[PDB]
Amino acid sequence: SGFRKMAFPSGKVEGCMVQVTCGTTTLNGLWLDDVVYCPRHVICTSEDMLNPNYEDLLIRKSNHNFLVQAGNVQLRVIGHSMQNCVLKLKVDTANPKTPKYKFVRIQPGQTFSVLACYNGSPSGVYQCAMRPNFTIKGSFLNGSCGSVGFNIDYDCVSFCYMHHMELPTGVHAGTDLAGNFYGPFVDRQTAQAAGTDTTITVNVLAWLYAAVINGDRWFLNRFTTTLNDFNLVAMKYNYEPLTQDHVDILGPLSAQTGIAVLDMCASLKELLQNGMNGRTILGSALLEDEFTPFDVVRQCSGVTFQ
Amino acid sequence: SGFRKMAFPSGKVEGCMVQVTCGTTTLNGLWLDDVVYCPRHVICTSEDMLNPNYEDLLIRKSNHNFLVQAGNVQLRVIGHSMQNCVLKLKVDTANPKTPKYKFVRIQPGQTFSVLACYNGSPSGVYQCAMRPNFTIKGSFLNGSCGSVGFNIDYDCVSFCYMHHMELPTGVHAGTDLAGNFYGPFVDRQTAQAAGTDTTITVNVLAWLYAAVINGDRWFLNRFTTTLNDFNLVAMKYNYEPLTQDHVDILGPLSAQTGIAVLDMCASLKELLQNGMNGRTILGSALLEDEFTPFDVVRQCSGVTFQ
Ligand SMILES: *[C@H](O)[C@H](C[C@@H]1CCNC1=O)NC(=O)[C@H](CC1CC1)NC(=O)[C@@H](NC(=O)OCc1ccccc1)C(C)C
Ligand SMILES: *[C@H](O)[C@H](C[C@@H]1CCNC1=O)NC(=O)[C@H](CC1CC1)NC(=O)[C@@H](NC(=O)OCc1ccccc1)C(C)C
Repeated sequence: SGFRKMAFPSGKVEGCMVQVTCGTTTLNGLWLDDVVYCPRHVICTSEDMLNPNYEDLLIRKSNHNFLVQAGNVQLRVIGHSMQNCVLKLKVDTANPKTPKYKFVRIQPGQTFSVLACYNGSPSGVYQCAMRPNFTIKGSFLNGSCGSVGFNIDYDCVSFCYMHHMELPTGVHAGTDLAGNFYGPFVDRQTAQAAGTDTTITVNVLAWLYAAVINGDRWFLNRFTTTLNDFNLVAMKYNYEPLTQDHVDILGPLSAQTGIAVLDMCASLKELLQNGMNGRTILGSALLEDEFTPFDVVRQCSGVTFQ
Repeated sequence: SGFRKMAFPSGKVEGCMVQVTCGTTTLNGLWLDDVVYCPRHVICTSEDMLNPNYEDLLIRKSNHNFLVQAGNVQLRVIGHSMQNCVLKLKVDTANPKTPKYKFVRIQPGQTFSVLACYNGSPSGVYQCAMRPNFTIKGSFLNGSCGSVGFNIDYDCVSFCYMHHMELPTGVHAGTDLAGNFYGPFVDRQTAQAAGTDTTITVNVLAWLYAAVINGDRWFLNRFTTTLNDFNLVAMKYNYEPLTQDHVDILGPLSAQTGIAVLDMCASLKELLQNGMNGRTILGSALLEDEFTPFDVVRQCSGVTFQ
């Protein structure tokens, strides 16, 4: 028992991190087969930054303008190309540590692990969610761009995130591995705002089930509700709407605890309306929303990875 | 910016995890050089559990009674011995993935990453602290014993924890890698209690500095205090005493933020005495106590590992 913000083991991803340096700029790259993926703004100088044209900046570049370093080994860049906001540096050496992977694009509400890196070296790993406003609440300093987010499926690393930028509420924006930003953000040093966030309701309910599974029951209740009356409460408290597929996805947790989804909704309603009365759930005095239903089942059933 | 419970990258630890099976019992082992370290209660059967004598149980055993599996490769056990609550299984193959490592015994308040494993396969990674009562608030299921806790320091893995058991408040007890438990606990299926826990004051203060560094300032105040008057407040609220060594350890954070340690204590005072008034700090509605001062500097300065 117990419930922790648990990341995926990071070893298959650590073997893919390299350092990419162009001019006066260093960041991280992801080296899969004979391609290094990294944020295209590596080609940017500090004055290019306010409104760059990357197409013009890239055609100005030669393969030798890119220092790609895999620890204390320099990879020779033998080609390059830009796909949306990511650079793809073809190198003459395929990564012998390449795991089974794919590139996936995740949905808001979905979670992933981030392997925060600087100079191609892993600094730490932590669990994130794609917020409904397509930001993530990460921990990223200068140098961290090109660090990636990922999930694992038995042996397969699903890369879903590459870090690009920090917005002024201290939240973070990035792309999938095809270079397309999550949300309306662009890789420009121009004023941009995240927009109002909402709480991921299906994740809160999943975390309440996690709580019951670990014997934390003080919040439940006799009552039930309908999907419609619950969702009218979600409106008031800036919770995202609960769908039937959300209900359907909570079924397994519902079946293991014997608490109907709509009963858990009734408990969430009373928590929303009255607060927690100085109590905690799973060690938090806030309703936690970056655990998906799968996160809860994985952690409470001990799914492993090879 | 931002602040997350960050674990160390788990790659070098994943390369040492194996499965150990003796009789009807499977748990995890740690394979370093030609030795596999695991909980000695692997030699236990469902009736030995209650009051076991491990030195009779081990002399009963032969090398062939131990199935050590490193993925889909069985290691031959060529010798065995018991060091306190750990078995050392001598095998004929040295782990080629052995990192630079060292066995450390940590102090309460210190943090570490846990790589939770089942059947020798990693399930996830998360950050824990050694509580003042020598338990850890982990996330562990049956099968998880032998999973290890660690820190990384440049290239060197400092192993500090191996998991052994769960106590009935849902908290966990284990040993260092020399087999000595943290705390008064014994590897027997008999009634044991964790004892009253306290809050790690120095870590709360360090986390408050993390908050300031990340622009979260609402809790600060005009006031200061003395180490003695503060400690009378810590007394009431079940906070550990704050030492001058603790103040000295917080100096760098004090230096970077410009907030004297005793000024932060005055803020912590007043948070203790009034609560947070419906506000959050670094995304929590509780005062968080498993970030050490080093954790804060590492995460807020981007220290990496090779
Ligand atoms: C790459 O390592 C770095 C990561 C940042 C630095 C600190 N934490 C991070 O996550 N990324 C950048 O420096 C990017 C480069 C631009 C993406 C091309 N820039 C930023 O993250 C800046 N943010 C920014 O310009 O946001 C838009 C904005 C909003 C309001 C006012 C001005 C600009 C950072 C450095 C502020
Ligand atoms: C090893 O895989 C396993 C890990 C446990 C199982 C579930 N969560 C965990 O962390 N450890 C055990 O099964 C150990 C074996 C004994 C150490 C030899 N036993 C336990 O963890 C049990 N705990 C226990 O007996 O605590 C003492 C106690 C307290 C009160 C009443 C009776 C006993 C678990 C299974 C309850």
